[PDB]
Amino acid sequence: SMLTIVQEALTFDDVLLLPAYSTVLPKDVSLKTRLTRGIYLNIPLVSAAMDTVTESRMAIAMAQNGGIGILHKNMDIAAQAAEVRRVKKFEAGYPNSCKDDLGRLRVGAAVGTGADTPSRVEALVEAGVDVIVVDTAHGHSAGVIERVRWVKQNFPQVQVIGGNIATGDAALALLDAGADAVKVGIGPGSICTTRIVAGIGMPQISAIDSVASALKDQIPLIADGGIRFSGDMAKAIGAGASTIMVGSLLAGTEEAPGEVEFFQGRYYKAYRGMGSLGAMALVPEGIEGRVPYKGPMGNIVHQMMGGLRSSMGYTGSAVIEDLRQNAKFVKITSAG
Amino acid sequence: SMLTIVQEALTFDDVLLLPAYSTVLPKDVSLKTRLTRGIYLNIPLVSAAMDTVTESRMAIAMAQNGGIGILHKNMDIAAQAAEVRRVKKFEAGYPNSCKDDLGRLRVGAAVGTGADTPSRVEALVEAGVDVIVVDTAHGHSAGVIERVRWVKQNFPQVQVIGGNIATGDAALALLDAGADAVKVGIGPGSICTTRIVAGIGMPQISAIDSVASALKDQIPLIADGGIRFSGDMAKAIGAGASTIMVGSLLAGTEEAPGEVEFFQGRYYKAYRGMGSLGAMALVPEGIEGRVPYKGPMGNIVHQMMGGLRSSMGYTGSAVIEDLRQNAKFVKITSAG
Amino acid sequence: SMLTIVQEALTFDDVLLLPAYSTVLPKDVSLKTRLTRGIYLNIPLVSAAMDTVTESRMAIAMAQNGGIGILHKNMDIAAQAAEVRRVKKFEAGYPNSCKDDLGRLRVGAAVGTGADTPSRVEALVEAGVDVIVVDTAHGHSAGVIERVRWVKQNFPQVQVIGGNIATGDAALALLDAGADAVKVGIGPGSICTTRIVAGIGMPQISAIDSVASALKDQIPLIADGGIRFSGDMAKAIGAGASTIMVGSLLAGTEEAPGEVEFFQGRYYKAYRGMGSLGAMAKLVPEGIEGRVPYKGPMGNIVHQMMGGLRSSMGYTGSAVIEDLRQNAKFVKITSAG
Amino acid sequence: SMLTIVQEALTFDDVLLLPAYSTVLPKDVSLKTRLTRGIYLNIPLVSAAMDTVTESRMAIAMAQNGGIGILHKNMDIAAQAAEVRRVKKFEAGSYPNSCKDDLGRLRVGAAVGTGADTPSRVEALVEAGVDVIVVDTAHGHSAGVIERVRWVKQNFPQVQVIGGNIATGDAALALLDAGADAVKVGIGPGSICTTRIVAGIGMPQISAIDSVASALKDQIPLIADGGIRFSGDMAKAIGAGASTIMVGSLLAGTEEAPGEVEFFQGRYYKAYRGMGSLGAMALVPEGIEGRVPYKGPMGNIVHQMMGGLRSSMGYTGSAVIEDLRQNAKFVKITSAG
Amino acid sequence: SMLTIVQEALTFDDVLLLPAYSTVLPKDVSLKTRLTRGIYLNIPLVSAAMDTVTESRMAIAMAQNGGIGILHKNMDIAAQAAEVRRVKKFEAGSYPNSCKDDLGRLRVGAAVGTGADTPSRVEALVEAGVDVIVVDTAHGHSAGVIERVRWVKQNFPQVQVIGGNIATGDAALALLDAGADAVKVGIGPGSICTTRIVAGIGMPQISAIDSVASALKDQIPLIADGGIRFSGDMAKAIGAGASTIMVGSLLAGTEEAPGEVEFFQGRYYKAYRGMGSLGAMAKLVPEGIEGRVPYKGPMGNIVHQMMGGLRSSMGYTGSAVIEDLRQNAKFVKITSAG
Ligand SMILES: C[C@H](Nc1ccc2ncc(CO)cc2c1)C(=O)Nc1ccc(Cl)c(N(C)C)c1
Ligand SMILES: C[C@H](Nc1ccc2ncc(CO)cc2c1)C(=O)Nc1ccc(Cl)c(N(C)C)c1
Ligand SMILES: C[C@H](Nc1ccc2ncc(CO)cc2c1)C(=O)Nc1ccc(Cl)c(N(C)C)c1
Ligand SMILES: C[C@H](Nc1ccc2ncc(CO)cc2c1)C(=O)Nc1ccc(Cl)c(N(C)C)c1
Ligand SMILES: C[C@H](Nc1ccc2ncc(CO)cc2c1)C(=O)Nc1ccc(Cl)c(N(C)C)c1
Ligand SMILES: O=c1[nH]cnc2c1ncn2[C@@H]1O[C@H](COP(=O)(O)O)[C@@H](O)[C@H]1O
Ligand SMILES: O=c1[nH]cnc2c1ncn2[C@@H]1O[C@H](COP(=O)(O)O)[C@@H](O)[C@H]1O
Ligand SMILES: O=c1[nH]cnc2c1ncn2[C@@H]1O[C@H](COP(=O)(O)O)[C@@H](O)[C@H]1O
Ligand SMILES: O=c1[nH]cnc2c1ncn2[C@@H]1O[C@H](COP(=O)(O)O)[C@@H](O)[C@H]1O
Ligand SMILES: O=c1[nH]cnc2c1ncn2[C@@H]1O[C@H](COP(=O)(O)O)[C@@H](O)[C@H]1O
Repeated sequence: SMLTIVQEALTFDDVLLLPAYSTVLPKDVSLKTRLTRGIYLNIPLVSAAMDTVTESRMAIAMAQNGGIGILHKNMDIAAQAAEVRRVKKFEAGYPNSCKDDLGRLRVGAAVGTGADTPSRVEALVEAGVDVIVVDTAHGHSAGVIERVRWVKQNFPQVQVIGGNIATGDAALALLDAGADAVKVGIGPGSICTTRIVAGIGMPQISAIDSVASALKDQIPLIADGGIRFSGDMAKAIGAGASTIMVGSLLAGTEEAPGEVEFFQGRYYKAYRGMGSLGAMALVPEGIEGRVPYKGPMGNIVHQMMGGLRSSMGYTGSAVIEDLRQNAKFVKITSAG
Repeated sequence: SMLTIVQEALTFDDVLLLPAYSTVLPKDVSLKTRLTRGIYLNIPLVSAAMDTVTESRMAIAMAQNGGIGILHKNMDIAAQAAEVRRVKKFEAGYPNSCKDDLGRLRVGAAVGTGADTPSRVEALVEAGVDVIVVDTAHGHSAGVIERVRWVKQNFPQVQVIGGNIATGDAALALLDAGADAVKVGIGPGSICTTRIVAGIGMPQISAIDSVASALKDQIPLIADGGIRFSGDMAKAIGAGASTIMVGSLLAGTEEAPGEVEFFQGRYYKAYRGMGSLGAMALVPEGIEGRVPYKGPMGNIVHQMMGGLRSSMGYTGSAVIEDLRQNAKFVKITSAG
Repeated sequence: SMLTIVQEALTFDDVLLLPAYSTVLPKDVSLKTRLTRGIYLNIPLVSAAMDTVTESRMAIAMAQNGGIGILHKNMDIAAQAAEVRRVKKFEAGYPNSCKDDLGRLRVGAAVGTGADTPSRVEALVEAGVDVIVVDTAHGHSAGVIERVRWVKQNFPQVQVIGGNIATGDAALALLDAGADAVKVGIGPGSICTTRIVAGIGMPQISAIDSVASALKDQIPLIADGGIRFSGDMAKAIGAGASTIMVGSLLAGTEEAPGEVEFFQGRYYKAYRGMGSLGAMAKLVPEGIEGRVPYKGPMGNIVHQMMGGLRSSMGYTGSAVIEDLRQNAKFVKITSAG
Repeated sequence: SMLTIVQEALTFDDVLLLPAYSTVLPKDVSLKTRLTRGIYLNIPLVSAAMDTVTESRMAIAMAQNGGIGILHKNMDIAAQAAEVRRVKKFEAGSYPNSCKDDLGRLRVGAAVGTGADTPSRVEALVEAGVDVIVVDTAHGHSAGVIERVRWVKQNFPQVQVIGGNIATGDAALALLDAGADAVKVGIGPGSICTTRIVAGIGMPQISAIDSVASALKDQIPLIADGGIRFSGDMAKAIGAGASTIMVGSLLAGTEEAPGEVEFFQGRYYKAYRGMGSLGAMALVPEGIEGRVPYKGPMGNIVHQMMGGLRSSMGYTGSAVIEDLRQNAKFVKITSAG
Repeated sequence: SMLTIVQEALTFDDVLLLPAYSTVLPKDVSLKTRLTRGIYLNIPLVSAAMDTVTESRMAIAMAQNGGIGILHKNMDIAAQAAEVRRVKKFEAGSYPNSCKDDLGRLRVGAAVGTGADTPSRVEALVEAGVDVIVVDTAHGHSAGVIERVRWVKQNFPQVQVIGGNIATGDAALALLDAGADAVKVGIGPGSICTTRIVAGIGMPQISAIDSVASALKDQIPLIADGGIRFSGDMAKAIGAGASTIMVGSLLAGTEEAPGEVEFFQGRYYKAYRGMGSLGAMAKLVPEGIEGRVPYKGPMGNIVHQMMGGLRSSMGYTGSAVIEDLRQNAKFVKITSAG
């Protein structure tokens, strides 16, 4: 009677996209989309700001495949600015490359809300960073809203992203602060334990829908966490996402940080949450594990974009915006 | 909210047929039905157009038991036309046999939308094929709609089927194109990975219902994919299907293509999706595996038809059309 | 849309009974109920008409504990009438015993719709059977409806049950035929494969509710099949059942037919569906053949199952079976609950 | 010490045959061998005398492929003699490797016990044209078996006689002395066998064959009965001293084997049970009752087994069965190997 | 090398009995044997002195089938003597194979320790009419057991005495010189036993029986105590040199065994625990586990299945009497593959 149930929230496995009239072949579809209101990517993939996913090596390949990588903040201001420079000064000895006005590969960097943030932001913009990601566990906070407002007023020459959020109210708050894009994701990550530890969360399909409906395409959103297959990406874009941030899928690849480990005859790479005991050294909100060796990241990216191309062919979507505006879904049961 | 949820789509496991007043015994029911608006079968079974399910041997046996087999297109025009001739020229040394006006066993053949289709269609009709199946992964496309219209206009002496579809709008499109029957099924196949790779699909009970409700019995529909038991067949017919296409159930049988393999003391036969890496040599949308040796196909067909007879006895359906028009269902939970 | 979905049907695991104001202790509740409009039992338990559950030995113990056993029809007319006689002529060398007007232990017998049915029915009534169970897989048939009408017209001195059913329309049909009780159950049995083979069924809580709502307490119903625990029995009675038929729970007990088998150090007894390949030896099987572990004397299982139903009546404030039947309140639970 | 350990007995998995100098290709080897001192087979395979393995159908297919079937005794004298006649009167509607008698009729064997109906059974089988009488019990080193084989040889010298089951050299000499034309070796190795657990009796098959063969000194052949899972076991058995191999498990589940195909959980199976199981007897049971997967025509399985044996003879440099029997060299392997 | 490896010790699963020439059918064999030098049983079966196996009910049933029951010591002197009286005063309201004394009363045995209450316990049990006193500890080759056995024989010559538990020939000779009428063999083979893990002490049962039997030279019989899972183990034990077999696990879970039936996860069970478990003791570290065995129903069924299997074994070896199997059995050693 007094319990407030806002809605029955839906995840990726709760829905399926419906096929519609199509005259487009998967090989002919355009994967071009917008990361912010000022930055466009050639593929809707964004590599996760994590110490086991993105560093300079991963950020180069992402951009080289038409996407973008967000360097993690679990490194000192000097280390992060040095990683930005490595991506910006990289020269090929890739026609679908994601580059700036000066023909340099695009890169992003993650920042907190704390005391070293003004020095961190200044050093990253100076190093030539394209986008600043003001990212915490709870983006619907004065700390994130006001830190986003600070970066837009003091550094208008750089694009700013606010995260993480899962409601329409949070999106309007960050829109008013001057965010160029919002990062959507509260509890969906594969290594995430936020739901068990805090009982806080919002299944990703309803999270994207809530944010996208409030924004009214004024700024794009990044669907962050919980992508296991190429089908999830199509559902995310269909629900309202402009891009998709992945961690698990890019972890274990050659380009990801960490050396290959030989455990029980097989090859693995470490994969851990940024809120895990190992990543922090608050009660932990993430796990530490090992993912199998996937080889060059290019293979995984091609296989994922291949699946999204087929989905766009099934929905009759020639461009990303066609899938975003015309997608029709069906709700499925546990049997389906 | 901006998210468009058309309906809560239902699969076979989501529903159960209700028993109704009955004066008919299972051994007395008529399994006679229509494959197309010109072809009638003695049983509602159709063998899948797959390189591990239907070739000349399987088509003969399907036709001998009162069903029909669709010859696969993973062979050259000359091989496919020779397979049509093998079934049409077959002479028994079977009172329920499915035969044409000339007393020859009935056969069907699958065609694509590619460049070799006019030469393939012409050679199959010349070889005496009863039905042409214009089938792709996405039948709600200009490619399938216009090819179905081409076959009907250029070869009116042959029956044409369009597939695969899962919506009422797709059915009306193929109906207006001149299809004699529609093939329903987007994502329910046992070897299918369309749902994981593309995030596209429609649970089979809701797919059949949507198609059947739009058609208004103007042309029949084949419920294609996802049949595991004889109960699924009864649910499919009750939902609106006239015939049922099966791959998994007929794979592993003596008549199915492929030699028996002796693995770990047991006997198996290969079973693979037509969108698998092995079948194509687009990102794969099917798996490759082994099914246990089932022996002569006749046994499996009799067990399946036996179960459908019991269901018609429970519903008080003397004829297939009684189950199609009078069936009443209940929705069941994950506990049921 | 043209698809006809009558309702979202519920099973035992879909619901939970709510506790209500209570002044009654579980040890003080009355388990007395009615099998038919003429037969009353001291406990709501009925043993299944199965060749691995009820024969003379099981019907005696069920009647001794307050219940009733239904003898199976997978035996000739002479064998079945002899089994009726064994129960009726049994003398103790049990205060809650279910007995007739002549002080003899009560017994039931299953009959089909086939050609031997008039000879079978006549021989069972002559042997002193209390209730005739006209039992097939599909009781909403002319075969069952007309046979129940034949038994009532030709043998009014005996009580008649019709089954199996799962809808209100089927219940009204058997009520108009003169059935004294209806047996509810289409697809909930533990050994049943009707749902996989025919795609036919009705989850038991919705089946009981549909039948009970149509009947309006004119004749009782036997909730037949799908009982795994004592909680299911309380849910069944709360949904509208007057009695409960069990097979799996009484299988494996000392009293059940079959000799104990020593497999891999443990002790088991056979348990099979009446539509299995082995039980039938035409129709495709609709039941499985298996082994249940040895449970020892049936008395232990009956006491545990009646103990659980007593606690439930204590939780609902139900002093008598009719209090649970008329006052029970439920909540629907998800797959998480 | 008082404990008498005769030897460390070896099974199939304890040994491996060594490859030796070879000039023979597997396709060129001769699989011809002797079943008895008077009967020769074209392949060293025998189908077990079991109610789920050999009846007339299996015996015809066995004979057609160059082997022989031993019809089971779990049927009356009239039915068993009718099964012998069915094999002897069989005419092809082509099998060049067919095992046939002097009159060009397919060869067949029949199992007999030591019971009271044995003289009537033996007389009726010889009259029906049986080629070999198998006096087979669980314990062939008994007065019952020894004297019955001696009775068959003295009263019916026109027929070949086999004695079994045995596992020692002393048992072989006893049966050789009574006039057996061949001995059957196997105490405890059967796949469905529980003799080892129930009686604590047994002898691993490689040591059982070796013990029997060493005592006989090729005077009469021996049949390696039980425990064959793969084509490699057959080569090890022949190398150890066997002239033929009896199989039950491998031929069970085939089209030709007795029993109808059963559809359990989507798959196809056939029954397979020990002759000392509760079901086969209706002594404490010494065998289990189970289901084997449907293998289709027996011909496929036989070709796979004879193919594997051909490769083995190619590896050993064995042109004829007798070359493998006399020249095979083995190595003992550990639990790691 | 300085490490002393006495032998490669063998268990039940390491050996198989060989079939030999036979003229006697399993239904015709004699299962009669001797428990002590003065007591004979009609079947070679003894129920274990455990609080979840043998109380008066199990002992009555054991004797009625021709065996004997050893009453446990995890009860006061008055209760144990009352259990002896219950078996001795039992009268049938038919069991032709019953194991009875000179006065036609069902035979019974009782377990005693080496503790301070032992003289009062022994005196009260003999007074109650006990047939055999079992001086049983975890280690029978101790001054405590040897001297207590010697005390019982000297002070109560009218009663039979058993000494246990032992696993060597030296131990057997020590108890033989003490005046034991029979020895109980079993160090570490118990199903609920953890002696091997806790102390690293043990001797596989086939070699334990062989070592004891070879030293004794049939002067006194031995009871194969512990590690019997099937009827085949019993035949191997007798063939190795045992006159009787003590079983705990096989008789636990039966109707006659102490404890009420428990309904866990739809099934019926009875408790079964080691006498050296935490629960049985309530300052030695535990040497046994506490568990549940499935409900087996009347003990008669289990006993008939075991004696049936042993009958077949004697019919395979050509053993008309127990002594034929004991003296003529031939074995083969098998590998992990066999
Ligand atoms: C330890 C935990 N770790 C992380 C780390 C990275 C994360 N990244 C994303 C998400 C979204 O599920 C959660 C995350 C939690 C974490 O930051 N908790 C956490 C919980 C509640 C609040 Cl209000 C805050 N504010 C930002 C101070 C932080
Ligand atoms: C590789 C995959 N393979 C298959 C093959 C056979 C199938 N057969 C049936 C179904 C039913 O979902 C799917 C199938 C997918 C496939 O064809 N994908 C696919 C995906 C989207 C589009 Cl728009 C198209 N159009 C026909 C060009 C094809
Ligand atoms: C083979 C099966 N076997 C059984 C046997 C006993 C049963 N007893 C109860 C139930 C309740 O689901 C089903 C049963 C099925 C069975 O009777 N099928 C069956 C199916 C449909 C109809 Cl219309 C009929 N009519 C009565 C002739 C019979
Ligand atoms: C019940 C058992 N069943 C079988 C049946 C077939 C067998 N066939 C082969 C083997 C060899 O392991 C054992 C078998 C046991 C069986 O015959 N026991 C059995 C045990 C010992 C003896 Cl002395 C005898 N004599 C012949 C009377 C019989
Ligand atoms: C706790 C343990 N419990 C038991 C109880 C009964 C047993 N019964 C048999 C066996 C055979 O290993 C071991 C047993 C251990 C036990 O008594 N240990 C134990 C260990 C070493 C010694 Cl020298 C002694 N002496 C008698 C004082 C006792
Ligand atoms: O420890 C953590 N707790 C919760 N979420 C985390 C943690 N570390 C990273 N994340 C989020 O999870 C995403 C990775 O999601 P995934 O692709 O499902 O592995 C990241 O991009 C973050 O938004
Ligand atoms: O690779 C594939 N991907 C998806 N669906 C497939 C593929 N190959 C065949 N199918 C469909 O799956 C059906 C077989 O369904 P099944 O009876 O559930 O095995 C075929 O008749 C096709 O409609
Ligand atoms: O083979 C069969 N198929 C379907 N239902 C069966 C079969 N045999 C018995 N039944 C039903 O299942 C009940 C037993 O239900 P249980 O208590 O869940 O084991 C019986 O009382 C019958 O109503
Ligand atoms: O119940 C039984 N107990 C023990 N051995 C058996 C039984 N029935 C048959 N056998 C033997 O086991 C053989 C079959 O061995 P398999 O090829 O390993 O299955 C038969 O030829 C018999 O010698
Ligand atoms: O806790 C214990 N530790 C070790 N052995 C025990 C314990 N309790 C009883 N035993 C022995 O184990 C035997 C039971 O053996 P079982 O038949 O294999 O269960 C008893 O007769 C004792 O000799």
